[PDB]
Amino acid sequence: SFVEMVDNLRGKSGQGYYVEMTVGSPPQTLNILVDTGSSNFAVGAAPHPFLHRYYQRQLSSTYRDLRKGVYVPYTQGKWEGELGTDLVSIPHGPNVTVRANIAAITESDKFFINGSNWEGILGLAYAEIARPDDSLEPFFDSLVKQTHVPNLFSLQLCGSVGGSMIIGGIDHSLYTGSLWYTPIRREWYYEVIIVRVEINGQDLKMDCKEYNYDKSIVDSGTTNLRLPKKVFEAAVKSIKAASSTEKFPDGFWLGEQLVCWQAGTTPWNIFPVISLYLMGEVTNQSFRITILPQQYLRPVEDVSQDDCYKFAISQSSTGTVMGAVIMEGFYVVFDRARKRIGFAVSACHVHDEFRTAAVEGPFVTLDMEDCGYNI
Ligand SMILES: CC(=O)N[C@@H](Cc1cc(F)cc(F)c1)[C@H](O)CNC1(c2cccc(-n3cccn3)c2)CCCCC1
Repeated sequence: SFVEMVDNLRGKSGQGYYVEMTVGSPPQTLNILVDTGSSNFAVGAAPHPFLHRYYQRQLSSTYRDLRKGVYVPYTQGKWEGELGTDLVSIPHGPNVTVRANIAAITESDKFFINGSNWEGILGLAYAEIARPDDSLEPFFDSLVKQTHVPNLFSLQLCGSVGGSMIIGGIDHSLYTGSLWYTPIRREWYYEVIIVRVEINGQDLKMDCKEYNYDKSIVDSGTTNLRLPKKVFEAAVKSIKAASSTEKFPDGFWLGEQLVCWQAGTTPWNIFPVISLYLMGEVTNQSFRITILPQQYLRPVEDVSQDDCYKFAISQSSTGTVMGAVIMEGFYVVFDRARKRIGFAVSACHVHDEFRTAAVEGPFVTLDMEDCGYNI
């Protein structure tokens, strides 16, 4: 009964997506941020100027202490706190209650965001990357272990944003066309292999190794599409040239300055589509997902009569991160059971008059695992 789970997510633009959760007995209600880019369940357990409420272990009859501290750094923010267990539930999700590890956050730096609305984080990636070590069963593993909930989940994230997390199944009412699956290369991050990249139908013609150096992952926790140095540079060059008719600051191409045009006069057609071809389920076979400018140019609210945008492709140097920006076009299936991620066109796709984000296959592509990086 997946309908009870549709629209169970909210967020502000750029500040990630959250699902309502309860902890303890009596139930305590938090907003938890939904992260496929880490493996730890953490909640704020102490005052903070950005926290509107928090978790008070004392008042939970079912708290149990593990007497271990923990520390977790993210790309920018970080937090430390104390590890206990407790009972946990998702009001707008499957009907079960599980005993799960919880990091009680005691102090924190650049983690909570002002007017964030979320109070904790739900790392949905794999034990291998759990902190402090991989013996700390991540929330979702516990759920699968303790219940009958199938080892599968899906995220439909949409363009004051919202979306849905379908726990334990796929909801056909949320996509169109065909699901295409790409193998999970290794169960740590949701790691995948990008085999070909085209901007406006022109191949970047790099060794496909450069697409997955040092990895390529699907990460709801990151907003942007983030590309290795070399790939980022070629991409930018090609987008500078497809839209050289207009001119911008340079902070812009670095995600610093905004750029502006008058309401409705936003010149979409001058920005190229990006196609990322992912490894397929069948030998020599791939598929593509095509990104619209509407995704890689996030809006920002001014501050007044102009529509204004940040460039949402940034540099990386820990590999390619398909952030929310990539994920917004698509219904994304995390088929843990079959070590694959499926992509279909989202029901809440965002519609240019002349061009459209697509999941398309099949393609032929040779020596595809020459594309994976090795240390
Ligand atoms: C923006 C941000 O940083 N998002 C957090 C989620 C997030 C969202 C947010 F809004 C504020 C935050 F502080 C953190 C997300 O996991 C980051 N995910 C990566 C990451 C980066 C740094 C550490 C870890 N990691 C931690 C444990 C295991 N791996 C993971 C995954 C590897 C590739 C780079 C991004």
